[PDB]
Amino acid sequence: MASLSQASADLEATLRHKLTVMYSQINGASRALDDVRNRQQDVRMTANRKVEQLQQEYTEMKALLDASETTSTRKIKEEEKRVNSKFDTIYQILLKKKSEIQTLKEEIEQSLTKRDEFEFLEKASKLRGISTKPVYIPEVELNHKLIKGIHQSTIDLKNELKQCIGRLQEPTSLKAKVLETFLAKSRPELLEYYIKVILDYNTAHNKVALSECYTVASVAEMPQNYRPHPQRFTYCSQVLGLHCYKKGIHYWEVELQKNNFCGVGICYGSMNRQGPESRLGRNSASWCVEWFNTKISAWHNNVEKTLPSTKATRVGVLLNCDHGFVIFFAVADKVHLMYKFRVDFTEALYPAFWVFSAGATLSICSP
Amino acid sequence: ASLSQASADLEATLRHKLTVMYSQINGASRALDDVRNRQQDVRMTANRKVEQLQQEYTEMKALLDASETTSTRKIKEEEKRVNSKFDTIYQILLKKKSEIQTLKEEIEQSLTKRDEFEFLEKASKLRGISTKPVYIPEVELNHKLIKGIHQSTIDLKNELKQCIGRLQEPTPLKAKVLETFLAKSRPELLEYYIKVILDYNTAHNKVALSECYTVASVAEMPQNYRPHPQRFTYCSQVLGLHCYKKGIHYWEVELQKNNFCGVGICYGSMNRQGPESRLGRNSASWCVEWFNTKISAWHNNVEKTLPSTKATRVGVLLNCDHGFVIFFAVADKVHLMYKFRVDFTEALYPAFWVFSAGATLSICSP
Repeated sequence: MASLSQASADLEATLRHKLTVMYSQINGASRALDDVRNRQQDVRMTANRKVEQLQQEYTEMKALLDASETTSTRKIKEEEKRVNSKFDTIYQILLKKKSEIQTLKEEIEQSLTKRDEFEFLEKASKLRGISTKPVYIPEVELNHKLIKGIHQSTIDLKNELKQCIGRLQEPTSLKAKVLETFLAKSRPELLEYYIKVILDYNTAHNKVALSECYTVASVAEMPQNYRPHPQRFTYCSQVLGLHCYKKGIHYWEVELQKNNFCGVGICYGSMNRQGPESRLGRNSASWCVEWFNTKISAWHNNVEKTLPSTKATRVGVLLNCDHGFVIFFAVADKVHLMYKFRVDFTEALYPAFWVFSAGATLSICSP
Repeated sequence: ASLSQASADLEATLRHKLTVMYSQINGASRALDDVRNRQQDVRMTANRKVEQLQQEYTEMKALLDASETTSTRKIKEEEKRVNSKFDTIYQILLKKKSEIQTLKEEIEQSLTKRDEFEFLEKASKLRGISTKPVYIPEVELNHKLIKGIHQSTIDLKNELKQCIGRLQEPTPLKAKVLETFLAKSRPELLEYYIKVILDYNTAHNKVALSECYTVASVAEMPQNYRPHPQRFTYCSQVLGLHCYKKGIHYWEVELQKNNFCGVGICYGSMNRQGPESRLGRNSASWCVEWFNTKISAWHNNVEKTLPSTKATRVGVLLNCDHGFVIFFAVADKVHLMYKFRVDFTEALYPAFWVFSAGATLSICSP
């Protein structure tokens, strides 16, 4: 209700005020980007420290077996040396008795040579009395019971160890023509335009649980208590994708377990996140398909198209920003058709997801 | 009363013994081989039972290499789980950055043309835009799981320690030289040492032999060795393996429970049977003897009742070159028990007697 230079100034002044805050927002993000990569290294070392902590503990056990291994071996070589040393003795005992009898042999063999003599009789009359006797070796048996007992205890230790290792591990003219082409395509042709959808933790409602590198959304039993945020849903149990699309062709698949109270779709970034109006299908900025008591319905702007119920529980969604259509498919083996929308879109679209029945779960597919 | 017939009656029965002695000697030669073969027989049985354990321990070593990698995989999975979520959240933050970077440039572009009237119009829509700062959610590493693996691995170490214990616990001028030798010290006497070996042929049925045949002791039951001419039948005696007729010799004997036992020397000719075989009671045996802890030197049924002594190691010295045998008492120093001055007729074997159920004679090898 005024002038030029003052309006130019009233703009310019409050305009750069936001620019100066955006610097500190962006540098506030840049710090958080660094904190994450630092925190990855922080964990990477904590892994190695707990691994090296086990590499010690296993080497302690490995050395304990090297003790017992030598300790049982010593025992066997002692029993070996005991017996083999007795043979080294008995060999010497026999050896003496041999050369003893070898002498009396030669004493007789020498005396026989001179049978010229009369005193052949005299020199051998004393030799009549000598009478040698044969050698003998006593009972030298190796202790089998002791050596079989060690082996048996060592066999027992192997199957005692096996027991305890288990106890560790066990516990329009062009536009319409292109639509028809895409409507008739097969699963491999649709998968050429794939993009890995990522869930956004900013967007997820308090009772929506996110997991598996933020690719699995499900119903929470308790409120998860995320931070308050403008982009977070306050009324309805909803969550959005990370990336939005205004140019090109896109496709993604979603697996829906316990298909009872859940829904998949697309949404403009402008859609309000708060109040009952934020609910998907009930405004001008959201197109989706939805299950309610296992009855399939396509929704947009408070309008219900009650569809035929289907077997499949993998929903493939295709989007064409170049021409202007979004298509919903049912996938079990083949590609069945659920519904389509013919729209020239105003702005970029984020993928959109809803889940309500305590059990339902939406998962991004990457085949 | 004839020559050639006596020469023949000798010659005939003489070579009969010679021909038997061949078969005796070849009968020994076989036994010499049997022993050395039986040593090898045991030596392989040792290695086979050792190699049998070397397998069994390596089986256990590999079992730990499995669990070691199996628990490590589990930790690296929990690492990758968390680090992959950061790789996501980095991309989530990255989008929110460039999102706000755009609206910055949209505003920075619009400021340049403040010449225009439509500076107001083109930035009136830009008034409403309001960016908000980033946030990182709770990404905490599962400590309970990693401490639990470590605790079970600590438990396995002390479970193993338990069972390694269960392996090992259940298996539990003549006159002038005499005087010189009489005055010698223990190191000088030990220069003429010879390791005495007991002879199993000689030992009486109630005399037990052990420790590579160097320890004689009283048997409780009759040991029932083979019958042999050289074995004692009456008295509890045993002799040495080697006999000595030339040179100087020495040996030490430890006598536990010195009550009814005795040490000495003996000629090979001594008869082993009957009461006469007893050591000290004939012309072929010299010895020292304990009877009710009273020391006596004996030879040919003659007693010299000596002074009782403290020591229980008897050192015996023999001099075949000159002709004397000496008995010493040894505890720390070398005390003298008795001597014999004899020009010996033939070679001497060391000789030993034990009778009190408990007494034990052991050869010392310092």
